[PDB]
Amino acid sequence: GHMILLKELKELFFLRTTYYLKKYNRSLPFGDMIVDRWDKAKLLGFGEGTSIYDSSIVLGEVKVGKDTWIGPNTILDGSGGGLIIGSNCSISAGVQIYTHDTVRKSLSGGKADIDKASTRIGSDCYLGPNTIIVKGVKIGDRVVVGANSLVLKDIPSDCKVFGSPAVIITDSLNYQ
Amino acid sequence: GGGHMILLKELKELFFLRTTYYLKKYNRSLPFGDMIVDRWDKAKLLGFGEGTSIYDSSIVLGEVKVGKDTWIGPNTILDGSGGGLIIGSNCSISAGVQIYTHDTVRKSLSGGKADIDKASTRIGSDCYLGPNTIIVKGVKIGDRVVVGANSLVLKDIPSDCKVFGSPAVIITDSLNYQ
Amino acid sequence: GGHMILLKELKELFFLRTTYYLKKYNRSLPFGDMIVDRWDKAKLLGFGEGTSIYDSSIVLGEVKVGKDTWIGPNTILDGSGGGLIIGSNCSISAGVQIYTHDTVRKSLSGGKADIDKASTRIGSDCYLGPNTIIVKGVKIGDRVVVGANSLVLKDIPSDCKVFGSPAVIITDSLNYQ
Repeated sequence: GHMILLKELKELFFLRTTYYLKKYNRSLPFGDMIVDRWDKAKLLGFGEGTSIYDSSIVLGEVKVGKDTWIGPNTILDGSGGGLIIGSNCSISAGVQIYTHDTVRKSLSGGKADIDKASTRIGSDCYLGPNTIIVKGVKIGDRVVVGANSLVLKDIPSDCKVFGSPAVIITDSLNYQ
Repeated sequence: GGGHMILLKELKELFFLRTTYYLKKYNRSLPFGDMIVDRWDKAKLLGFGEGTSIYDSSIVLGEVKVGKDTWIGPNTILDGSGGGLIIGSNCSISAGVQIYTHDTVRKSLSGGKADIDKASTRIGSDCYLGPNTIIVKGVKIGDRVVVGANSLVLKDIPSDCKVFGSPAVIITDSLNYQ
Repeated sequence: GGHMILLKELKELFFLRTTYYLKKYNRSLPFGDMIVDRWDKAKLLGFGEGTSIYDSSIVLGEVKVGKDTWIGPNTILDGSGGGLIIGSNCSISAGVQIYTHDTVRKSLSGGKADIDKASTRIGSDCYLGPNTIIVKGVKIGDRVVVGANSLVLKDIPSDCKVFGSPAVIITDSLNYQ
């Protein structure tokens, strides 16, 4: 009856895929056709209108505002002092936001502690695909962070940044 | 009674048995979803061409056409929601590759007031997109193109080119690879 | 019918397991990672004691991992092209992809060329930051820092810190030890 569960799961996958294509014009991972993104967000205590894919990892204390879109394959790590994210943010596919790292733990052969620092992002921000935000970063409001960036330092409001490591390119007023 | 306890136990047993089978038959260990979902059958169900495969972990939005013998890797995004995405035959769409026809920059930056911006995207045949390549909306990639890993492609790429970088630049031709 | 009942039970189990992880483990994980235990998975794959690996990781072919190594989510450990060896006390961050093959020629030749392969090795006490990509044939010594978003195309000696796409030696890693 593990053969039975497997067959029932393959059937359900087929049926959910068919449903999703016909009704929502998309095909998702199996996990994402069980989990509703808005119900998941609500269960995690996020603000109304916020949505989060099944494939996201949310660690520790994470607060998120209203109407924020948390994409697939994301990491929201508030384990090292908490992570706060505002309203109307785009947290694109693959974005990873941290409040700790294990560099010293590893390099020390297992001896050093994990290093921790809180991180914060304002409202009306766009974090592009595969952006990495390290511990301790404060991102102000209305910020654009381009795809593939690595943010190592605070970003003031109304800035657009880009690069690994990210640098301020211009202001974001043209997008507003 | 105790229904979800029984379901959890059977899921754990199934995971152990599927992992065992995949190790023995296919010398790999995959996410649980990828040991339920068959990559070729999934491609079939999405109407992709013969020989095409796609992992469970992929997201396919809107109108996406894919040719024959194309490999769509894990953790990928094939977003055809903003006027369609077309991909040719014999392409490597590596793990982590994200291909877009829309973005939500202005929508966010305007505090939720601006529309989503959209533009169709197209990729030819015999192309390699390396791990974690990001292709933005409006981009047209010709045939026989190499995009190196970690690239961000902001503009059209002619056939027979090799590109690299964030943003990506043409560094040479791809003839060495053909 | 029977599939609608399975769906409802899966939704219930998702809610229950999420509550469990939030309240006991202070986290919310993908559904797949709330079925598979990371240490038991690592044990099933033959990895050293103390090692863990997320459900979302793909492990291909022959792969050896030492003790107390953390293999993150959304990772690729590809030992299909002559094997991959990883030491002990390593952090293999989220998104890291480690290869021993590629399919560039196969695609660019229209499906005619063979897959190219080369073994890869990483020492002990190493850190690979988020989204690092390691290509085939690479050897990384002990006590190396690879910064986030790096692409590693060549061997890295012990006690180095590297960064970039492609990655270059920036300094030594002694300060982290």
